Amino acid sequence: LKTKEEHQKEVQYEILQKTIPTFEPKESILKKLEDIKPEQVKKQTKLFRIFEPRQLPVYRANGEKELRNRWYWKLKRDTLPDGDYDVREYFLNLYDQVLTEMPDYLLLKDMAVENKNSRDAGKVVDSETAAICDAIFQDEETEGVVRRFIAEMRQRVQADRNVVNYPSILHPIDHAFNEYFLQHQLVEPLNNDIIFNYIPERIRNDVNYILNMDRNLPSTARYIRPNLLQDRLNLHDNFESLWDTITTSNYILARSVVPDLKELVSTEAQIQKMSQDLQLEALTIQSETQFLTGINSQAANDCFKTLIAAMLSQRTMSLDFVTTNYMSLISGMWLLTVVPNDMFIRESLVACQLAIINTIIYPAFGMQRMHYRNGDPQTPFQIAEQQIQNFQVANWLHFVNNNQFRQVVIDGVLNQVLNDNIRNGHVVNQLMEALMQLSRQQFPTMPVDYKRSIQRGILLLSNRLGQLVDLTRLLAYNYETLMACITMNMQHVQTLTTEKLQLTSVTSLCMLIGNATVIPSPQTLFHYYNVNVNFHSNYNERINDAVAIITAANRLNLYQKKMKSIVEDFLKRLQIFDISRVPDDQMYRLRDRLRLLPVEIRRLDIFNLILMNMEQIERASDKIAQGVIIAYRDMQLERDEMYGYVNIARNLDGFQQINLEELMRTGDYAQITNMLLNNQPVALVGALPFITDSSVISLVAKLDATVFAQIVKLRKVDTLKPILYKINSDSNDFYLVANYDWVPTSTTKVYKQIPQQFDFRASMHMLTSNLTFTVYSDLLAFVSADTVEPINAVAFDNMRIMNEL
Amino acid sequence: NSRDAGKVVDSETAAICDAIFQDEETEGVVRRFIAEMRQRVQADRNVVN
Amino acid sequence: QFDFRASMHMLTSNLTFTVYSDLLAFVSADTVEPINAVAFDNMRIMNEL
Repeated sequence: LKTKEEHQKEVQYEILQKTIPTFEPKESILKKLEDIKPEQVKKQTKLFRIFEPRQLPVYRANGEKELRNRWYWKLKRDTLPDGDYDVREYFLNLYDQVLTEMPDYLLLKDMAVENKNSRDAGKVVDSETAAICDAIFQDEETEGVVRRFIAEMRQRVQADRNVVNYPSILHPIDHAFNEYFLQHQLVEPLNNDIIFNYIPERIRNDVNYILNMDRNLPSTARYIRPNLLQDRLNLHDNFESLWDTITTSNYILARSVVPDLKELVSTEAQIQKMSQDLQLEALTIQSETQFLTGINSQAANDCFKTLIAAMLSQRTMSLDFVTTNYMSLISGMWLLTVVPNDMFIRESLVACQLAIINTIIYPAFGMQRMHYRNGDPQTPFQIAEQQIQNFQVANWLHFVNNNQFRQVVIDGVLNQVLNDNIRNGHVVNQLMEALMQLSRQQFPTMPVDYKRSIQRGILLLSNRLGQLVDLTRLLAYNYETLMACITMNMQHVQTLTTEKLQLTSVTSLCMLIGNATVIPSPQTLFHYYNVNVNFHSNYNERINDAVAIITAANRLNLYQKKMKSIVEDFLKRLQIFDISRVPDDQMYRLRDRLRLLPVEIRRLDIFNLILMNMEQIERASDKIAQGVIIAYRDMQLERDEMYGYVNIARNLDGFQQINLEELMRTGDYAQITNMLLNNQPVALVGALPFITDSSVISLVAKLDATVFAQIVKLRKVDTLKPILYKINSDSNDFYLVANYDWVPTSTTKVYKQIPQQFDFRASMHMLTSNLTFTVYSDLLAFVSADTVEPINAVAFDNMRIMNEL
Repeated sequence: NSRDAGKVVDSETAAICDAIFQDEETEGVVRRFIAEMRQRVQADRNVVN
Repeated sequence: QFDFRASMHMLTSNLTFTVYSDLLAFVSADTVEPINAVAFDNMRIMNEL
């Protein structure tokens, strides 16, 4: 029947597991935490430039080409898209690019090309900075006050005060961009008082671990501080499936750190003695050879690691036992008096507390069997704490009812700490007195054969007093000295899946321990710290990057952008989750809580520096124009200095504006067809391309007004391309404008701008940075740590742990 | 064809949304109504519309 | 007739369930040692010699 009950059991446990985002090989997560690199230091090799100077031909008032050319600020890489939604999506891809290009520290001495025109030794700050300077000197059009200056300009390096300034030639948009990487550094000075503070206070004030600093740090040593603040997304109150991963992933790491026991009692001498005191053959017992199956040397090290690592990461822990086997139930009395009661799941704490009372305690004192109802607020150790009439047993039942974790805030973080009576090991001196008097009780109805074997199974634990006080002084010290290096917050809720603890193998710990104390090694204790800081600083550097995109997509008015794709990329870079098992209920709570957080200070001043200049980069591009204006009347072409005769628009004043972005979303073409079927003046607003046709006969034939009929025939607006007349001297058929008596006119014109000229006095400035840094990555490679000899290891009081020697 | 990338509830519902949008005789009031057709997800109480 | 703006409806339901077909696969029961098996009166059954 067991193949039918188990394949029905294992098909319901699979439905729950497909909503938990942990990995199905459990021990695979340990590689995924120990490989998280802290950060990347980024030194910029070259300056950040958007604009560049160029030469463009300049024409006269009438169409004659002039010899002297002028320097304009036309930008490089003018690959701007088409349409106002595709333009505002391009600037998000610029802001997402600058955040990875942004340096933490920017030195300036290693980026300096010499100025080949200076009288003395002159140096400029980039290769492009020297490239503009030699183009201005040899060109004769510049004033002599500019030509004498670029030879007389000179840097000032000071190696004593560790500063240096260098000249530059930059656009004002790049000047505001390069200053922000240069004024707001990330590096902070480092000395021996910071490494002595980066170590935790509970290990620095410990007696066993001696900590000395044996390396000299220079005066110019900098470091980057880890961002360790608590979780602004409270992932433990309503995310009942996303917290089970973080609790599992912090439990597998803490099993690889806690040391394994050494020098145990020999397992062939204990079982051969334990089988003599119980006398299992003479009883009426079905499981004769099954009482002593779990006593092992490989299963005592498991319940020492399971009991600590499910206590450092607040992981629930069920019980697995057989209520027939009373020896695995007496060793369940020690588990409850030490491990706090809120750790176990309630249905497995009640099922263990009921089996202890209804088999061992209440048959001893001669009371009735405890009728217990499962829908009760009182655990069975709280009901029999009053109905029992002893004092040794009614005082042990009062401690096990009232041991939990007492929350306290040490050095910034909250951590669940045990009470003072368990860390002292003194409680087992009370459990010995509650278990010795229960061994003298006559079991007034039990058969004499079964009573005499449950009185000698008790005296196998009451006679082990000196080496069981010496256990819980060590079990509460390994947890206490590993809790010091916990950077994340130690919150406590009930998880969904539980790590099963077997009470058969807790029996293998209480009577196989010896007088050999083990403490965590200082190289182990400094590695469990550096994994926890590298994961907690990575958890706060993805929240700040997922908020700064979700917010910046909402300021730019980007509809049809799936915000769920950003949360899946936030959960992916947190290297312990997978995405294919997260429920869709908790992906819309994670988007609800990520919008309410404020954006980080250094990721906001970059976005405010783009949104202020988003219209200056869009208008300065070629191959794009910000709308066409139809007039349906004659208007003369104004003359320009870089296009000759041109139809440009300086403002959309007086004319009714129709947004071509909104006209594409809705599809309502009832107005713009009615404006075009009649002859009514209108102004289309958008980001359109254009064709630049210099033909004079293309103006007499009036080819400008014929391109708008495609809007009426077919409902698409993407195929709009107005013409832009550029009548120069180089355009043939120019003799009509010169010789004949007529002014050039066009029905429509186009909205466009003229690029900013090159002024020398506003394009140069001096950039001031430092001379030499040294950025160190890890800090606990300077502290050289050694432990004391393990025999002389002392607890929080100076009496030593494991004092049976 | 919506203002933002929404989700209608059936494949037959989206088939008679595209059949009226791509006609040449559908008036602009109905063609403006299909663009304003998206879903609303609430995560406090787990309901969608 | 078919009018588009008056024939739509805003259908609603939950986001996520997780249904379970067998409930007694979650609990796991065992029995107290059969010498100490207790009848409706609190003395045991089969106690005599």
